[PDB]
Amino acid sequence: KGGFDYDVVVVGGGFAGATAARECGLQGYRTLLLEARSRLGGRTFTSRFAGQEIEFGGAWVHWLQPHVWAEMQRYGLGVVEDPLTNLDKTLIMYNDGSVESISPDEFGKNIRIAFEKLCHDAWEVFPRPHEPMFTERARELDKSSVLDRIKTLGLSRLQQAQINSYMALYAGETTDKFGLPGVLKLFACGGWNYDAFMDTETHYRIQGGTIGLINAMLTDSGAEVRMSVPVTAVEQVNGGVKIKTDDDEIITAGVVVMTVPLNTYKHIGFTPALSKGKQRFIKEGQLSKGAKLYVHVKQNLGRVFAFADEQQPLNWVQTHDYSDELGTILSITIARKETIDVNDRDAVTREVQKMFPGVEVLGTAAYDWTADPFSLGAWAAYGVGQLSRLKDLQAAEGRILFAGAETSNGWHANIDGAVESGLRAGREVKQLLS
Ligand SMILES: Cc1cc2nc3c(=O)[nH]c(=O)nc-3n(C[C@H](O)[C@H](O)[C@H](O)COP(=O)(O)OP(=O)(O)OC[C@H]3O[C@@H](n4cnc5c(N)ncnc54)[C@H](O)[C@@H]3O)c2cc1C
Repeated sequence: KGGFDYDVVVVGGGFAGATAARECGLQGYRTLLLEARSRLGGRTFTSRFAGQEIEFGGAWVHWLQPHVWAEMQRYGLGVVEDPLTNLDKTLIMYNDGSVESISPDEFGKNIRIAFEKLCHDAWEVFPRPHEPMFTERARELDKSSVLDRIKTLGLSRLQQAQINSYMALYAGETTDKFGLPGVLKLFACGGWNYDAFMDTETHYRIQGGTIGLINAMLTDSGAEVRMSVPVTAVEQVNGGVKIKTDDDEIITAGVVVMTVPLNTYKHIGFTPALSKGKQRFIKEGQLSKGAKLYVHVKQNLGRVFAFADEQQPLNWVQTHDYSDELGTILSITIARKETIDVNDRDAVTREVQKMFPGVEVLGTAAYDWTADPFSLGAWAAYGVGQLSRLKDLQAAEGRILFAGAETSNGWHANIDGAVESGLRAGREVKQLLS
């Protein structure tokens, strides 16, 4: 349109990027997508362990999540139900390492009590969860951490350990740092209702894996897709942009959509400088230091669930599969990488054995999202005061647009939020290229 190599370049092949490329490709724009890694998905990654398909990152979807569910209808993708109902064993590991077996009914009842107390005012604070700063109350609450509220709730020891564990997981961090409104807003997105919100958590996966939806969008898009091309700089010039790759290739474009994780912006030079509000976000970054671990054990433990509080590593434990022949594959999410050397098998083994004494570890598979230069962190987790400034992160900068789950209004800790932001970006591109 103005002599550039491309109409639009999308940086990042996660869901935010795939969605944006799809929106732009179908408009008939000459569209390029650049991905730093040699694989697609970003903070979703479909892989294999002990002869079965697994998800190392984002995995779970629901019909109460509007953007991803519509995409699933478009591409004809069904759901797979993970065995999260009628549990056999439910455990809590407290800060000091002691393990308590709770009866599954009681376990469920207690986390319910604690969660409903934590999110008691979600309807008044977030009557419009897709406009987070609609009410003044949402703004004033952003002066508080989740821990500040937790301390006022009068929870039992069990209740407090369960909820702190849950929030540690959501934060990818200790709960003193974790912003209170973010959590409320999410609960609000799931119809301000415990049962509804829980059904969205870790229940339904995408049939064919996350990679299937990514491929379906990129295949639909007609965009050129380049793998193993990290972007190192963006300069605004001649009514478009010059994009520099790590090999010192220069690609010109009318517009660029940045979809990279917030914590990775420091790897990219911008000319001119981004706005001060945006520089603040980039220097703070996003909290989460999460990692993902699968352990195969010989013993058949059936359907298990465990919380560990934030001072212990194995914070969220769930059964991926079980049988007498298989044994059990445990799906474990770790809130803070620092709490466990996830690539040291002797350490992982001892930790698993602390949780389940007398278990025999047949194999492990891990993904350390904090060591990966193209994530440098896990899922989006807002610190105190970040949510109320979110517009700084979203705002167009001349011909640079921004997307990614961090920048979404709704389900910011989810695939759905990435999709949302990609739809926004597609629209902002059209407006610029119109
Ligand atoms: C361990 C883990 C588990 C999760 N589980 C769930 C879940 O169960 N359900 C759920 O809904 N959500 C989950 N999430 C979050 C969910 O994955 C995100 O909300 C969403 O998928 C992120 O999409 P994105 O496109 O914004 O980011 P990303 O997926 O991170 O995409 C960013 C892309 O940019 C690329 N990139 C980075 N730097 C450059 C560069 N310089 N040049 C080019 N490309 C670059 C990256 O390689 C990556 O492909 C999870 C996240 C993690 C980390």
